[PDB]
Amino acid sequence: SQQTRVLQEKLRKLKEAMLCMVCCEEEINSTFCPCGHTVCCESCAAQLQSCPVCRSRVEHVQHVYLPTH
Amino acid sequence: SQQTRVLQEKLRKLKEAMLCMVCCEEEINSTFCPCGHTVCCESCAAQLQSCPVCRSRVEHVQHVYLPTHTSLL
Ligand SMILES: C[C@H](CS(N)(=O)=O)c1ccccc1
Ligand SMILES: [Zn+2]
Ligand SMILES: [Zn+2]
Ligand SMILES: [Zn+2]
Ligand SMILES: [Zn+2]
Repeated sequence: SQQTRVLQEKLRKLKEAMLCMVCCEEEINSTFCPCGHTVCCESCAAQLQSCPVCRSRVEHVQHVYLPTH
Repeated sequence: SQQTRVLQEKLRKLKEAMLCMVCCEEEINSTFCPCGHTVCCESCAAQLQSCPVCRSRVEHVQHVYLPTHTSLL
């Protein structure tokens, strides 16, 4: 029904929001510290000096284990 | 249809996986360091000396800003 289409759209947008903002292919599993932006996969995060969201210096990258993984 | 019910169930399980594993009421927004388990809201994370998944000692809690986050706004 049209309701099935609405739910498919919500599921798709939620799943897309869990993907890396840089490569768009891998799941987000890394946090820039200390700002806390958790927007990249480990490969894209490893190469950044500053947070791509807030420009704060990245002191280190913390790997995150999320239940949604 | 039956597929509407299947999709509602998938959506519910995905939304539940984003809720704190301790209180079940607030969104996950905190990481236990150094283990990395990201399973609690900031209120439950502040009260745990050991990670509830792996029992590693919590040295500190890192707040996480996730693109999936939602609010009353
Ligand atoms: C305990 C889980 C959360 S999870 N999968 O550990 O992150 C849960 C929370 C709220 C309702 C149902 C189930
Ligand atoms: Zn990436
Ligand atoms: Zn940042
Ligand atoms: Zn909680
Ligand atoms: Zn842990």
